[PDB]
Amino acid sequence: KIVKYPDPILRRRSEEVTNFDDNLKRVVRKMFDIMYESKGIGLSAPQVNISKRIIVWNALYEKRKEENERIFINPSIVEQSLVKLKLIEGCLSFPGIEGKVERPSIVSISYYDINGYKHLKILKGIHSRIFQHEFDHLNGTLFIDKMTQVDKKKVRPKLNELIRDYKATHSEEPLEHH
Ligand SMILES: [Co+2]
Repeated sequence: KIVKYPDPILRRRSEEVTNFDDNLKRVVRKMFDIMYESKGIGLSAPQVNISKRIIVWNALYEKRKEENERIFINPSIVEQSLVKLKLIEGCLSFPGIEGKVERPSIVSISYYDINGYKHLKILKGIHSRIFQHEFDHLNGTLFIDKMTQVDKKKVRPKLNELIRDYKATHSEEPLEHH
């Protein structure tokens, strides 16, 4: 189940994986599932209601494919370029909400694979973009924290819209409208 703003889980600090077993492969499996089915480019584990530090993505989910899939367990950003850029970013937790965000172009990361083994890699361009989006998710950061002042405003209606919907959870009482 794909979660949405402002579930308060999206704001909790995700925990390190410790057991790199089969269970995990399935959790990761189901993670990709939701992703492909929700027309989304990346996805992190809190985004499907799991407070664990997992990130996955696909540059070309237009045509879902093996090993075109990228997986990162317990990531860490160890250096970032000084060169920044703003691109339009979206989020499967904010449907129909889009804005420009400023992030470093390139990132030096460390992470652990599905099996437990550490890895050092340099991500640039799209991969860099998707990485920092999903990584923010693991620390309780949402891209509306980093959004420009202009786009943050230009999108308040929508954001507020989403808070309504969500309040229709403990809404068996009519004091929450539509
Ligand atoms: Co997101």
